[PDB]
Amino acid sequence: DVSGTVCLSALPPEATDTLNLIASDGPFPYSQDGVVFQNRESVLPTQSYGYYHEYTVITPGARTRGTRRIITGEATQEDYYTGDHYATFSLIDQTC
Amino acid sequence: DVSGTVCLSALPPEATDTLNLIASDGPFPYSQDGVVFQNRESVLPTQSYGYYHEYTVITPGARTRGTRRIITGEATQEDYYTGDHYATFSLIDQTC
Repeated sequence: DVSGTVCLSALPPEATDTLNLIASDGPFPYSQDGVVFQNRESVLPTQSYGYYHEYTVITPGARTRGTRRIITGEATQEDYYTGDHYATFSLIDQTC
Repeated sequence: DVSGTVCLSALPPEATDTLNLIASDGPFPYSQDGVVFQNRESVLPTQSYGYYHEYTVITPGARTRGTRRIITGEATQEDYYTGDHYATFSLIDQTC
């Protein structure tokens, strides 16, 4: 289940950076940006393989790619945020 | 992010000195000159560890290394100036 909706203004600033890159189709910072997200634990609605893609939300100060990501679906504005390495997800509302 | 591009002629003259030292591979005035810049805060573009190196830009009259630095990237002509101790950066244009 999606844990609720979250305003874009409420997320770390880097979430806005990632969304802008998704909009332009990069170029992206990490080679893993844009890979298919398999939704193995069925946290997000069940879809055919390939429906979902994942992108890094940079965490300043981290030594790795970290745990923050944006998962996109095929619907318009269907963008989900996870700050906990896919445990929980929120749908992003870009109007607030 | 990078703030914009600045002509070398518009920076303190000590920046010109540091670039000249970088071109000749020293010798450098400070032992910290040439160490890897980790870009821990992700202000500059994400790159592999060792892509960036830091060099002192002398501040006239200072007893310490001060706050001015040039950060080199591995790409041709990729050099960044900071006058505020890595808070903000501008790309150096050596052609003007």
